[PDB]
Amino acid sequence: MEFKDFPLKPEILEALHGRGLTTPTPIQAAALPLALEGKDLIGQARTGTGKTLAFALPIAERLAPSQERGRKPRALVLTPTRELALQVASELTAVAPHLKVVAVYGGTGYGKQKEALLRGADAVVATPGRALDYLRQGVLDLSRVEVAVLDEADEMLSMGFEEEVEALLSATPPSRQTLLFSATLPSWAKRLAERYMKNPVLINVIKDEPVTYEEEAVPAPVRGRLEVLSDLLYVASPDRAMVFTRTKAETEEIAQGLLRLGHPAQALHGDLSQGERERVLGAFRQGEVRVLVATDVAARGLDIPQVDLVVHYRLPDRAEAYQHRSGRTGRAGRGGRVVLLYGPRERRDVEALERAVGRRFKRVN
Ligand SMILES: Nc1ncnc2c1ncn2[C@@H]1O[C@H](COP(=O)(O)O)[C@@H](O)[C@H]1O
Ligand code: NA
Ligand code: NA
Repeated sequence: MEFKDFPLKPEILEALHGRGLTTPTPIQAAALPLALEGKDLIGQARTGTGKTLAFALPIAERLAPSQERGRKPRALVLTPTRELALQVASELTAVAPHLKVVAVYGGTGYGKQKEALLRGADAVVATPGRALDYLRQGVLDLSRVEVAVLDEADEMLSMGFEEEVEALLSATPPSRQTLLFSATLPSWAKRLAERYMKNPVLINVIKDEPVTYEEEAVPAPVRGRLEVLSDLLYVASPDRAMVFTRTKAETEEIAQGLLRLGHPAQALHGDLSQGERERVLGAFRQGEVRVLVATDVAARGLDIPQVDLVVHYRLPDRAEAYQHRSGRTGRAGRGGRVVLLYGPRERRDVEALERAVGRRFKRVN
């Protein structure tokens, strides 16, 4: 079905078509029928899936225009970062020209956002900390919210916003539509689905997502590869990074090496107990650990957070392994980056990978 085939108001369709948007992405095609009818859903998606429009369109269609001075918002979208709040606010503004969208975030003054809220708003796109400040001030009123969106729930959890998110949702009416989007579903997300949502349908598009990350094949010697990795990590300065290697022993050697060189790194391998694995992934999610060095076996699962950089320390054996590793990159609206380290010997190994993947990697020449 094209967008014109969905039940959308004439102005909304015209806005889509003006931007050359005609055909829903998979998450949009699956979510729209439920979302347009005000039902709750969990959208398990990563990068470049079009999840923003999957909630912006229902907000646009469900909310009628209002010119009431000082009006309270009827939609709340919560995002983990200022960067994402700005991108989402921008998209919602273009999808719904009839709604006043207000972006709310910290790092700046309180004055301009306060004035905008007081003037009247239809939708608020906010980081949870600043939204909560305005709520307690009495500036942001959420009693008329009809749609609440949690965009990247697992990352809000990682930024320490869990209690803020729950407070904000509790300030909205219980008849609200709730839409939750997240790459992973940790315990806190499942608690939300249970206590803050109404039997949401889960739609998981992980297996049908476009490649959004930058890929670079980097020639690197076997000897002293650790220093090469460490310098790359300092230069790139990712908030979270995952480094893949072949064996358990390697994950230990590398994690310990990176720790010695100043990186908060930990090994993730198959011989850890569930306690050990839970603590590692928990520390990773929380930011206490920022580099995870893992084997392919240990990284299988839904409990692994998205990262900003994936490094292939050894080459993957197969295209399947390459994609499983590399798909972990990209969070918070950013496409992320993948680096394949390869030695003097492995040129054809890389070419075979490219052939199998059906995609050429950028050569650092
Ligand atoms: N139906 C669509 N057709 C083509 N591109 C889209 C569509 N929906 C969203 N996009 C774009 O896909 C990118 C990824 O969106 P998101 O996954 O929401 O960050 C953004 O640049 C969107 O503008
Ligand atoms: Na239509
Ligand atoms: Na992607």
